[PDB]
Amino acid sequence: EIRPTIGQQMETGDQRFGDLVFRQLAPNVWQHTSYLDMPGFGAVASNGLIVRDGGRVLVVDTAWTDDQTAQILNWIKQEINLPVALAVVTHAHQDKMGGMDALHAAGIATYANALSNQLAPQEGMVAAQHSLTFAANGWVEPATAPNFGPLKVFYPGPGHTSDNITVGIDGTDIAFGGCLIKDSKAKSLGNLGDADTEHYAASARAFGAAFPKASMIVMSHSAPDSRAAITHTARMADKLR
Ligand SMILES: CCOC(=O)[C@]1(CS)N[C@H](C(=O)O)C(C)(C)S1
Ligand SMILES: [Zn+2]
Ligand SMILES: [Zn+2]
Repeated sequence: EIRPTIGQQMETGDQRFGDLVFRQLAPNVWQHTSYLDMPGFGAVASNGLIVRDGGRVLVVDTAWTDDQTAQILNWIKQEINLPVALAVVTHAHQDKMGGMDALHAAGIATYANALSNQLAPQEGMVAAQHSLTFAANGWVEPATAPNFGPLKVFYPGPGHTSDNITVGIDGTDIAFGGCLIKDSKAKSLGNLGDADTEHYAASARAFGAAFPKASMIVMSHSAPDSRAAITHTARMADKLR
């Protein structure tokens, strides 16, 4: 069993598939979890989402590597058996974009914040094929999110990184905060090296206000939590200013 140093442990209802873990959150929504070993530190988990929308599947975030991301696609083939229409990635760090080549090799259309695509080369990432842009209130410009179906993309402002984006799943109680939101038991906001400490708290609060009725908050490095994760994150970030 994989017992990560960062991220949730394995729980009943989880399915191991290769070195990845999959957990159903709702009839048409699953969380994907992949792991990276950090020397002297142990395993670090990263979570993303898989959404069944009619006759197609939509993915939020890659795994850490191409090989792990290919296994996401294999799991989808086995357990859902519908084509993957698109993937959205939520910022230009390895846990979210490290597997872009596996998606492109498979012919899957990929989307990221334009700024994420602009930063990807510097971050050692392969840029997505398409760029999302955002209104002043943070909501995606819909022409840049073609056929996103239930994925409702929101840019909350700079926080974890300047490019971080978030995704609500329409028709469910689920919203995905990515690496911006930490669970309510977190002791810190983690590594702040790329973070905007001035704007982080407001960005976290903006995420909460954008998806006011989501009751299950999914995040990159913790198990799903209640809305308290948002407020606790924002109050930790208040201390950075
Ligand atoms: C290059 C590996 O690092 C990463 O890709 C992340 C991106 S969020 N960095 C975080 C950090 O260093 O705190 C993390 C929680 C370990 S995962
Ligand atoms: Zn990150
Ligand atoms: Zn992360």
